[PDB]
Amino acid sequence: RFLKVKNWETDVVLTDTLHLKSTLETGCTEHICMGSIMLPVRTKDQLFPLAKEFLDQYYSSIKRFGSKAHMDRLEEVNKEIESTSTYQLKDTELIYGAKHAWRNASRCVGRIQWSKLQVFDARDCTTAHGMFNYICNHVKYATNKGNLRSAITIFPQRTDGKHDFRVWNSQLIRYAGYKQPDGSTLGDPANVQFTEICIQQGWKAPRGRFDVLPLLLQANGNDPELFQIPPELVLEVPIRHPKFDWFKDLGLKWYGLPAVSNMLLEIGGLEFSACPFSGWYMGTEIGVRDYCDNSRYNILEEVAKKMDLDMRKTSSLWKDQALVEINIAVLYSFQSDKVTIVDHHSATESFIKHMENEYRCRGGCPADWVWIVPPMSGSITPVFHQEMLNYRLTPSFEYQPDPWNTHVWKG
Amino acid sequence: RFLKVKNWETDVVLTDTLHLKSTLETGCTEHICMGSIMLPVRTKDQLFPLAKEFLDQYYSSIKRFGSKAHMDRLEEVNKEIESTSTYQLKDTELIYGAKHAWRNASRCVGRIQWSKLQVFDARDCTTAHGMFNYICNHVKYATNKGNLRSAITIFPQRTDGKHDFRVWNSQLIRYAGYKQPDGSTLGDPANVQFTEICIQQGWKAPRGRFDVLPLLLQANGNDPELFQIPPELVLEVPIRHPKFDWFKDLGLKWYGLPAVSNMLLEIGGLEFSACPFSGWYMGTEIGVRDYCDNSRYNILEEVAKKMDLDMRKTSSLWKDQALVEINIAVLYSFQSDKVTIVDHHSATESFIKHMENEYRCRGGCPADWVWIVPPMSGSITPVFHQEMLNYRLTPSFEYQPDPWNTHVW
Ligand code: HEM
Ligand code: HEM
Ligand SMILES: Cc1cc(N)nc(C[C@@H]2CNC[C@@H]2OCCNC[C@H](F)c2cccc(F)c2)c1
Ligand SMILES: Cc1cc(N)nc(C[C@@H]2CNC[C@@H]2OCCNC[C@H](F)c2cccc(F)c2)c1
Ligand SMILES: C[C@H](O)[C@H](O)[C@H]1CNc2nc(N)[nH]c(=O)c2N1
Ligand SMILES: C[C@H](O)[C@H](O)[C@H]1CNc2nc(N)[nH]c(=O)c2N1
Ligand SMILES: [Zn+2]
Repeated sequence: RFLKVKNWETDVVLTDTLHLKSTLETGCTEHICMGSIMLPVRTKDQLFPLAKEFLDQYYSSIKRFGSKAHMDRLEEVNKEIESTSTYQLKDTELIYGAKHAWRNASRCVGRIQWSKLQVFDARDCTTAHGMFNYICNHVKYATNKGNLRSAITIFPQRTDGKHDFRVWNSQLIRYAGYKQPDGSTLGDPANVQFTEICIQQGWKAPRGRFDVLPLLLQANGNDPELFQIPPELVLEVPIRHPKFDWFKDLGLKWYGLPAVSNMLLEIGGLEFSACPFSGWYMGTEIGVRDYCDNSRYNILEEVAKKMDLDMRKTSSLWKDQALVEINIAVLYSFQSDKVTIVDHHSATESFIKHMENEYRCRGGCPADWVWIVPPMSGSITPVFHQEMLNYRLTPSFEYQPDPWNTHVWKG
Repeated sequence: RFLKVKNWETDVVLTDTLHLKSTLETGCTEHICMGSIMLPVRTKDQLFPLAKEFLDQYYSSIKRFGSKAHMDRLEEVNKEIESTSTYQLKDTELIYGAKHAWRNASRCVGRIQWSKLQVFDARDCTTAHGMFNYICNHVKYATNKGNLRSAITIFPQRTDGKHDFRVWNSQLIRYAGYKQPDGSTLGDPANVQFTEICIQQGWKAPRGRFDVLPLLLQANGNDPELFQIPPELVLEVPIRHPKFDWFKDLGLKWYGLPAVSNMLLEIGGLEFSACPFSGWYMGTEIGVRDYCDNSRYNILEEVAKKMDLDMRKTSSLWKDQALVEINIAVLYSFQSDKVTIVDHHSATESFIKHMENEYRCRGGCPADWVWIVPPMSGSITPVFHQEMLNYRLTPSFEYQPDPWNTHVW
């Protein structure tokens, strides 16, 4: 079965055969589409098929499919599963798996970079202190003094689901948020609940607008532990504007390293519940979402006041004017400090080229249009005009619920 | 089977039950989502269930479900289908049907308006000249000297499908497009093909940049014929900027009346293949899409240059800057000439209100996020943060392929 996608700007038509390798469900049925819904313990029985499917993919990719090395590895895994109920990935397999999970991540606009990913194998980690050290090294390697390098650090897999490794932080680097008694928030309203957990865990909060949060790390199903990332490891960029000199006096800054730490990595049926990963920012992430979302730093009004825009009617497009200036500022600031960043025009153009390459060499590229299209200037980016098929390949990254809702506190 | 939608900005969660009445298929499966794909006669016994499903929802709406008068109409329609192979809607049923097709239109951000729709019943029409008359009357009514009113004009229903009424134009009012010896395109590059079909049929093109196209109208499955809309019925707006004096020098204008004319209206299993409808513009349609799309008028480069912005690197956001100014100019010009227009902020805020009314009054509101989120400044509009469920309810508007592909002459 063949599915076609058209680009409405170019009239380029692509053929997808890769969707035929899709296993998991989308959330959609032929009666309902859930494309804009954000969120639409395994047996040996379910595990060997999954291991086999993975090892089969790995071995075809190295062109060893059917080899003796191939057949011996199947049998080896087969026997490990029957005897220990699970199995361990070889290093080569883990690397290929982590890369492919990124490749398969349909909400990620940055995937042209997928084959360049530094994998750190932290499967020998046993404690939170060990996790802390591993994550420091990741941040230092990835930051590279502003010349950012993609990386992922992989902690031990789920066993009985009672001994999970987890990073409680949703990103390794983020700013505290403090709900004030007057109902206003200080710092990042997205992080209020987590900040409150940190405090109750004994964090001494500075109570400023940009306090870097402490890591909260769970090893082996244990209660999580607080660690402060060394400040000298946390690269930050004060935000200023090339034309407007009052921009700097808004007091804004952001961290250079976007590092997702709450996702679950699945390779060959195995589940890595702690697999923090990082690349670099696309500017709209900070300038549109982090700064201008109403429920985030929400700076639109203050920027527009300073700009003396006509604010009495939405139809002056004052919000849109201030939005563009803030985004110019973010890109200018990162560039001036030599911290890696990509603008949304460049990133989407690169994604379209990646997407076409993948169709030619792989028979497809699952993509989620809802997330790929930047949150400003959508239709002046080529991804707006590009039809996409969204489906699920493994290896994969999955959202998992925040651990404070699930953790069995040991005390 | 009962589904929740969350707004991530506000935390308001709504429960959808309306989807369990959905009938048509989406294109999505459990394995593949086609949410971003633009494009994902009836026999006697196909038509009766369709009529019944409609008449049931109609009688329920006027709170006479299961009433003597309900059962009597179901009977009358049954008799009429068995004997005539189709049936005729009562005026009341047609009006309700059309308002509901709009209400069910999951791609449409302006549905807060769905109940205020003037329906022109053109089912007595029989020639193309008649179609032209009807359409000028629609154009003049809806335009209302710039105080726009929503309207639809419904021509006769499909029969054996060898006698369709069709408006060949995709919209009642649009601009011609011609390829040049130089190789670029003059006017709207999206209408090049249609403009060639008009000249083929005898239109003498002014051969300018903003030439209102003629109507090509098809009555009763006949070869289509050409008519010019009276120039004085086409309200156009010169585009200027409130601060950039040079903007007017681009020589840009756009028409005030957006009027879609290639859709198929399906009510109670009957198919109205010529049903032009019109409301009023959200500014982004013109300013973002019509003017800035690369394969449309594609004017970004020229505006950016007149603004003296840094066009050397994508990261200066020159495109983004120019885009906003173009959209300020559309909105300002329409407002100055007192022609109804809505900005994307106000439109999307009204739609959130509409969603909330529909969830509580009707149990849901089908909505296609990919179309509903404006093509600029997406996440500063409230619809970006609103989860939506997309499903197909009937009565409905459905896209039709361009008829020059169908028709034989
Ligand atoms: C190297 C530069 C990269 C860029 C510019 C980039 C860009 C992005 C952006 C803009 C998003 C949407 C983010 C959001 O809106 O919250 C995203 C999502 C995502 N990316 Fe990337 N990405 C990069 C690297 C990576 C890496 C290194 C990985 C994994 C190894 C990754 C995996 C993911 C996943 C799993 C998502 C979905 C996240 C979620 O569901 O919350 N990306 N990417
Ligand atoms: C009253 C002012 C109205 C506003 C502001 C409005 C707004 C819009 C917008 C922005 C779109 C997306 C159009 C595009 O991107 O091409 C749209 C689509 C649509 N609307 Fe409306 N609308 C209005 C009136 C109407 C009326 C009166 C009807 C039917 C009687 C209607 C039915 C539809 C349908 C069927 C679509 C999808 C069309 C397609 O598939 O091309 N709308 N609406
Ligand atoms: C509910 C829910 C589900 C889901 N899958 N995900 C979320 C995180 C949201 C997505 N939108 C904001 C926030 O996630 C913010 C973090 N995203 C950073 C991005 F993925 C990125 C960029 C560059 C490099 C890199 F490694 C990573 C929430
Ligand atoms: C391939 C295809 C499928 C489909 N359903 N539709 C199309 C028309 C495209 C969609 N997007 C731009 C263009 O259609 C432009 C016409 N849109 C006008 C809009 F619906 C509107 C606004 C305000 C009032 C009103 F009555 C109508 C093409
Ligand atoms: C409801 C909707 O799915 C939600 O707001 C999505 C829309 N698109 C997005 N796109 C990206 N990249 N990141 C997001 O958080 C979201 N949020
Ligand atoms: C491929 C994608 O579906 C296509 O470009 C859509 C995206 N969203 C849209 N949204 C609206 N309102 N109108 C459109 O024409 C489109 N085009
Ligand atoms: Zn879908």
